[PDB]
Amino acid sequence: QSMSVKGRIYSILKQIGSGGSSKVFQVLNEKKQIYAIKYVNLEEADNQTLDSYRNEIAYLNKLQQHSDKIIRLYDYEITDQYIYMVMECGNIDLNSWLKKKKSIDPWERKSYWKNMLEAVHTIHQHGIVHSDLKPANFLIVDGMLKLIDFGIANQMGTVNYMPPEAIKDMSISPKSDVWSLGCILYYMTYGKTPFQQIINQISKLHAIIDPNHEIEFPDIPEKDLQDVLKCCLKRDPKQRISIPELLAHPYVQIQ
Ligand SMILES: Cn1cc(-c2c[nH]c(=O)c(N)c2)cn1
Repeated sequence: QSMSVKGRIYSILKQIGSGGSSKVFQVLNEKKQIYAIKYVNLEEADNQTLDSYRNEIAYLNKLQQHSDKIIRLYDYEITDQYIYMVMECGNIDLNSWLKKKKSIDPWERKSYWKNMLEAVHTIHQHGIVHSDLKPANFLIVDGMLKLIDFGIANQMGTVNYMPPEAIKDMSISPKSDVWSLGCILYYMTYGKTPFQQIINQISKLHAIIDPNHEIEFPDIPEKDLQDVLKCCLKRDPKQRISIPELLAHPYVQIQ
């Protein structure tokens, strides 16, 4: 019902999420202000697992100064036992917002799409590739989208956003993140994932790999959006659109 971080006393409002070792809480400070505290319990965590959390914190602290589209981290407490991260509190996650919403206004969709490329572009500049991108790594705060996960540590489980190169890499580049964002935008346009209809997961993996499989892009009034979707969802990483290219596309730029 209460926890301390760097002397500061935060009273727990509710629990948002959990990822086994982790637990996220909606808390309030002394002045009734809202924050979200991530709690990690290192008691049973391994040497490799600890450096993944040590790495994610470092980047999440550095990269905060490089984009308003990356989740704010106000403070943190690290000991051998736990990790207390005091971050900004969002309205709702993108996955929950999309699963709820029936309609998606073109002006909102385009705005969110710009927020994502800005975050994803920031991380790529510091040599980070997320790889596992899903609407859950995004969070609506002050009507603006923000990146919570850098895909470094363990996230607090849909196969609908997997890049083809990843499935074929069983025997990862920035183009892997383009495919995944392409799938989040497609689902923001057509209401469903590109391979969301393929019930069997073994077969769903067969589809993403197979080039003789044609992905559907129904005729939309937003001409540029359909071209964005056709460029992001190119199976060959070499022939796929880049993040600096998407940022200079007519979809993002033309008003
Ligand atoms: C890195 N990380 C940020 C969060 C988080 C921060 N703020 C929130 O509002 C939320 N739902 C989640 C969880 N993990």
